[PDB]
Amino acid sequence: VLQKILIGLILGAIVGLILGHYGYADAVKTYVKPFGDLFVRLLKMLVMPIVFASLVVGAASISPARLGRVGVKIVVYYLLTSAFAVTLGIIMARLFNPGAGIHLAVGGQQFPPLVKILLDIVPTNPFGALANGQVLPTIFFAIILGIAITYLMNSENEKVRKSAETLLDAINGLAEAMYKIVNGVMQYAPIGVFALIAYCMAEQGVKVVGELAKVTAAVYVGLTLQILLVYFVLLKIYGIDPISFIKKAKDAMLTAFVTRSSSGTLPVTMRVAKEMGISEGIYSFTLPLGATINMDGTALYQGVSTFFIANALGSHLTVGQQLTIVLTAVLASIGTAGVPGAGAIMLAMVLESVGLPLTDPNVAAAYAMILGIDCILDMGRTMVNVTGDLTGTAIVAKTE
Amino acid sequence: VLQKILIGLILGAIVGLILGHYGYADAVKTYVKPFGDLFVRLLKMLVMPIVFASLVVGAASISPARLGRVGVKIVVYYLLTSAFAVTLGIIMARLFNPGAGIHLAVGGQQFPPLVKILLDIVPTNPFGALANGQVLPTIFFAIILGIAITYLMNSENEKVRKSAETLLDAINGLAEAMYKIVNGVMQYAPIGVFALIAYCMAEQGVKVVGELAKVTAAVYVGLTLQILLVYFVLLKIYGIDPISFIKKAKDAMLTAFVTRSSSGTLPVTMRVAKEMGISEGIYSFTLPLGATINMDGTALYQGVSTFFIANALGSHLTVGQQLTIVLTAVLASIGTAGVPGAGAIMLAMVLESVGLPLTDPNVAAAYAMILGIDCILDMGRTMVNVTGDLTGTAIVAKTE
Amino acid sequence: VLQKILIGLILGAIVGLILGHYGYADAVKTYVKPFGDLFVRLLKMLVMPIVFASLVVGAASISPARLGRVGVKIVVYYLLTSAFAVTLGIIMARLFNPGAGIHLAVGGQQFPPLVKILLDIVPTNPFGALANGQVLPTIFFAIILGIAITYLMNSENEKVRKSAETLLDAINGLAEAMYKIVNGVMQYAPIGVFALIAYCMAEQGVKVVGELAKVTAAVYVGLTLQILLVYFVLLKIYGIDPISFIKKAKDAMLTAFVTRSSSGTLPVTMRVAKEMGISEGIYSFTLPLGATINMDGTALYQGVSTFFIANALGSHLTVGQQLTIVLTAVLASIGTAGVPGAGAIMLAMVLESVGLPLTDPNVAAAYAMILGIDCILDMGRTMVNVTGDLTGTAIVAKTE
Ligand SMILES: N[C@@H](CC(=O)O)C(=O)O
Ligand SMILES: N[C@@H](CC(=O)O)C(=O)O
Ligand SMILES: N[C@@H](CC(=O)O)C(=O)O
Ligand code: NA
Ligand code: NA
Ligand code: NA
Ligand code: NA
Ligand code: NA
Ligand code: NA
Repeated sequence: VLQKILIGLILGAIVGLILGHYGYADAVKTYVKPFGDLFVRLLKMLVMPIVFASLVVGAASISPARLGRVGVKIVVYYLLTSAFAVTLGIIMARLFNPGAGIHLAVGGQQFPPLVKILLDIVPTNPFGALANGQVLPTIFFAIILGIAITYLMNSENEKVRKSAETLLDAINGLAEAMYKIVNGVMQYAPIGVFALIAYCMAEQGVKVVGELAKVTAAVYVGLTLQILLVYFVLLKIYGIDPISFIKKAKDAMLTAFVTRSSSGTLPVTMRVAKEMGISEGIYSFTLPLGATINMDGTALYQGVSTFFIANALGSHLTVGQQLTIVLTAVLASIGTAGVPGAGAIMLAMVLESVGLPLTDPNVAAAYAMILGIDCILDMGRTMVNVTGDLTGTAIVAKTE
Repeated sequence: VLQKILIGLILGAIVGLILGHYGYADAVKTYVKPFGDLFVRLLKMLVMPIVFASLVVGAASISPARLGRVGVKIVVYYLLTSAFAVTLGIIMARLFNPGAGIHLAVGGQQFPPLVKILLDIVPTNPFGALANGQVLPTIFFAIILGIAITYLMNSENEKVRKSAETLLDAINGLAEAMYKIVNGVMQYAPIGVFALIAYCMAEQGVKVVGELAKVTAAVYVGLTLQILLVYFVLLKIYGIDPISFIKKAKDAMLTAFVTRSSSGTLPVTMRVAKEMGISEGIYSFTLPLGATINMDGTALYQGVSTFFIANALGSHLTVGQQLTIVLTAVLASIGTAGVPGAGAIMLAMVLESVGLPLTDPNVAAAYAMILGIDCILDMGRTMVNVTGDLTGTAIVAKTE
Repeated sequence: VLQKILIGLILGAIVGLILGHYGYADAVKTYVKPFGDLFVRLLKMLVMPIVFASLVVGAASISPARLGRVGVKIVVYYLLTSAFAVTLGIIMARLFNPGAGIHLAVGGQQFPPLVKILLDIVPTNPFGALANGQVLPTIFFAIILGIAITYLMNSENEKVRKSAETLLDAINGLAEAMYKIVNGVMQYAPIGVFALIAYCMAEQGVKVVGELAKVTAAVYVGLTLQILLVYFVLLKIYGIDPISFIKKAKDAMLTAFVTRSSSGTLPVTMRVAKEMGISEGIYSFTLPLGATINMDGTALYQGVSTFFIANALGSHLTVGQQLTIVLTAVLASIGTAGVPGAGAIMLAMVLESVGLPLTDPNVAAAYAMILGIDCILDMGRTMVNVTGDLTGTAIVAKTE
């Protein structure tokens, strides 16, 4: 009966698109949107406990072989599927030509060392990192905690074996409880989906016209091809049924699509991975990493929009400019956060790499138009972002 | 032997009232007051762990019937006992006439959407909400966690039943430990009560004179009538012996009276509810909620002081304005936090409701005079605030 | 094979001292130093969980006798060994005369009630204190929690005994797991030691010359005499073989020396105390306390530098001023935090005690010179600070 999410999604996208066409976006923002916001509030509630607990228990696996190999593989999957998404976005923005009318405007006025990021992946107080919603530091600590718990259960002493067993059970009992709540809040998901889709359709409905229609088309048709030409093809190569994969991932896909936060849909994403029969050692490490590392819809978006500005500015991006886009957009997609709208902010990075700084007021003009339709683009962008998460999660799972 | 709190309270209110009448409030603030502050520090120490643990364990009950019915009942009790307390304060401030001398002054210069409060009751990181002292968000998460733990203990699998039992046991052992510390710090309570009663008596002793004596009298007599005509009567109606109820609640009453923080006296309040034989499913959820939601002494205070200001300005508050006072003071008593002094700040809200803004310097004169005696009033105010918590807690407990 | 820390330390101090003598301190700060920083990041990661868990489990001991006696003894040991370290620094700074050349400079421009510290040792939300890295408040709460758990295990009811045993096991399983991680990160310690020692050798290598060489010499020779004439002698008096004690504490000593943070080396310090056969009731409470309370190398440093400044200004510190130096530097060493550089900051306190404020630009000249060589001093300073922790920890352990 949970397929009523589509019922809540489809006709919900209509009632908002109607009211917004009569100056009722304020009525949606005052009555309808709070319900969909509450849905996101409930989803964010479960992220930190379900990620920490499942990954401590998920570290009940061969630490050198399993964790090391699933890591060094999924990072190569993530890097390859993101480098292919930005090239596909380039190809889309090359077949298409979103920037046609050179529209100048005035008053745009837009706008972290690597060692300072890597050294912060290792926390200095996991109680704070858990209390501050830092997923990568708590992934690191929970990996080390579960491995230490496993080493405790293999000693000759029974007291330390009994204590480690008592700790790991309570942590698993927490994880199981968090998954049951995921099912509970996913039962309310059709209402929250209906509300969040009435908004962003009553607000950013009529805006998408002209050259904005081309860039939205170029992204979405490239996003579907990313699902088909990459995920579907690579799933069949490793012998994973694509139709059944999508039939299960409908929940996490649409939840990411409507919420636009890959970190907010991670509880649903983790539960779907449990539903398809994936080892906890796999999805509890692969998915929270890919939530902030694997952004395929972002790199495609970023590769399309980076042509739209230059195409609307007359700038001719040579093959070298396209390759620097491919490289820089991958790096920007890694840094892009699992929160709604972040990809538009880090899109500046690839714009700077091609000698198109946001300082130029003419560049800031087109940038303001993209942020005016980001809500639409971000929905499908996050969906493919999480779809690639579950794809490589299942691929590396069935690789072991 | 713990009744020496009264011994520490009574003669402690004298030694401060004596020393304060000879310019020794600095000696109390430098030597005596730190002991009562440490008492509050120990009480605040236990609030977050004892509330989270006891309510997770308290969620080992029929979730639809028990929790739903105890909720929809205690919220109506809270709304009715607060709406009666503000009317009783109005009746007191009408029998009395605190504002007689129109005293003008110079240099007063005094001085959250509902959806932003309701949507904030649902946390987004329970690790942080526990680390930030947010009782309403941790109440919500602990309800859902215990229900999920109960649903885990009813599955056919033994592993998830063992893990859920392991988790719920450690949480209960934490709650039990917190209650034992409550008894330990309650043994030191007579000293902290003696110290906190030397202060506010050495500081705010002779201050209460004239119109200040009238408004303080009208408040306390309404608070006693609220205790007698409401709590005692409704206790007897539901077959609860009032005298034995007071014999149980003596600890939480004097602690709330002395501490003035309903959230700081909540550990003592929770222990008293256990001692009088209440199930955790009832009191462990009702009390922390009512600590911040149910404030009857606040609504009575606010209903009395809002008359004193208008009476000291000559403005005639019509019967319609008196009804808006009843409504707004209830809302302000709901929003008032369980920390000392919040009710005087939330009095501004009902003052705005009657067209008496704090911007007007004549309004700021009487407002600053009320804040100059708030300490004394706040003591009895918090006492009735927690008394109404324990009253309805026992009523709805014996209703099941 | 872990003795390769010395291999990483010794020749590591050379490769930095070489590269730093050719303008390659930036190459060390950009490539070498991040490795030693990561080592400190991993060490800080374990401090809060291993201290809370081990001390809750360590509270499984006779609370009045054991904890009370180990406390009232180790606080007297700490006060005596710190009062002797500052006198030894005075004797060193009197045998030596670091301040010889009165060097005036321009542009120095340098630069908490006791009740507010004591009352802050008692937390008001242990979830926050754990999430904020506050070791003294979590020490207090963990003492009270473990004692309450012990009182729970001695009741006639079996349910509360089972829950308390379930809680204490999971906490012990956490402590054991943290100790296993301490061994894991201590295996990486030789690399982090090699990186942190190449730094402050490439940075502060040639700097120590002249009066800087004299004050640094006076500090270290007093630190060694503090180790020999105090620790070694008092160990032998209480029947502890000094050579075997060093063979155990070699890890914590070199880690403290290299990290300069007594709180960052506390996990290694706690593990060494376990390896040398100390009950958790003693060391797990004594060590985290002494980490921030017992700093003998700090008081010696402060006693030496306070002479160097006055000697570089010509002011004659009388015997009475020398006694106030002893007292205030002990207080400054008590208040000094377990983070690198705090002792130089707390040196201002004893400088104010002798009428030598940092406001005087001539005082700020010598002060800036001491802060220009504080890094090396701090290395040996922290080493003796933690050495005195483990010394008295073992003494009071074998006293029970
Ligand atoms: N919505 C994306 C971020 C973005 O595309 O800006 C995510 O949460 O992963
Ligand atoms: N002292 C009250 C608040 C107030 O009266 O301002 C309470 O904590 O409930
Ligand atoms: N490094 C010392 C502080 C100092 O000497 O400044 C410590 O952490 O204990
Ligand atoms: Na993602
Ligand atoms: Na990303
Ligand atoms: Na309130
Ligand atoms: Na209350
Ligand atoms: Na100190
Ligand atoms: Na120390």
